[PDB]
Amino acid sequence: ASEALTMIVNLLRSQRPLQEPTVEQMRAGLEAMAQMSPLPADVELTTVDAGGVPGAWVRVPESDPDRVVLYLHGGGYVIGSIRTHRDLAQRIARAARCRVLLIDYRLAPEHPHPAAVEDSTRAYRWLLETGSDPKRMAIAGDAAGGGLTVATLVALRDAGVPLPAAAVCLSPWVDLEGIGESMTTKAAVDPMVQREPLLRMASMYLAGQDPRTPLAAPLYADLRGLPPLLIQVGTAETLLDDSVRLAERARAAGVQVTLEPWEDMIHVWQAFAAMLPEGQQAIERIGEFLRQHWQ
Repeated sequence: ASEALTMIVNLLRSQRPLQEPTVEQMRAGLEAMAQMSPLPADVELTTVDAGGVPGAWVRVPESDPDRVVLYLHGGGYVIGSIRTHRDLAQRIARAARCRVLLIDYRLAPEHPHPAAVEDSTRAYRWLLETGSDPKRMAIAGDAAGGGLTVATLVALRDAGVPLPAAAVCLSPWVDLEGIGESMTTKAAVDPMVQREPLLRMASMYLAGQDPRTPLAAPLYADLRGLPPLLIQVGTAETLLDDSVRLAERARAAGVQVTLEPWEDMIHVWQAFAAMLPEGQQAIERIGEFLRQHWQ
C-alpha cells in the first residue's frame, strides 16, 4: 500500500474516535476529524425534509439530476452526521455523476433499533413519492450504514416497494456479536474498530433486543431479490469477515455480489481519499459500478 496509509494509521491510533469515554465525546471527536477534509467550493448542499427525516442534497457540477444515491452514514448506529459524511457523499456524487441524499437517520442510544431502518425506508419512499425512478437510484453506506443499506433493501422488498438499480456497502457492519474470525485475527492491524467498542454501540442500538434481529444484523436477514451489491472492505479490518459472510449469504440468496477486498486497507479508508490514493481509487470504482448499473 501507499506510504500515505502509514499517516492515516498514525492519525487513527492517536485519535481512537470509537474509544472516547462518552457518546457525546465520540460524536464530537468524529466531527473534529471530518473538519480536516473540508468540502470543495463547487459542492452544493441543500437541507431538505425527506418525508419526516432530515436530509441534505449533495450536488457537484457533473451531477445527473435524475440519478440519486440514498447515502446511509456509518458510526455504529450511535455517531456520525451530515457533517461527518458530507465529504464522502460529494466524492461519490462526483465519481457516480449523480445527486446524493445524505440523511440524518435517528441515532442510538436515544433512538434504538428499529428507528434507523424506519428512517432509511421513509427517505427511500419519499424519493419515489417526489418522482425518483428506482432504475436511476442506489442505496450506499459505510460500516453501520453498510449494514443499514442491506436492512433497508430487505425492509423495502418485504413492503412491496420497488428496489433500486444497485447498492454499495463500504466495510459493512452486519454481525452485532463480533464473532467473525477477523474480529480476533485482525485486532492487531485494525487502528479504528475492535470488539469492545462494537459491542458498546450494539448494546445502545439493540436496547436488549436479540443481537441476531434480522433488520439490526442483516447476516441473519432473508436477502433473496436484492439488487446487485458492491461490497468494498479492507484486509486490515476486524470487520473483514462481516463482508465475507455478507457476500456468502447474498450469493446463496441469488444476489449479484461483487466483493472487493482491498489489500492492507483500513475501515472506511474511502473517507481519507483527500490524502490516501487507495481511498480515491476505491471511490472511482464505486462510481464505475453505479454508472454501469444505471446503463
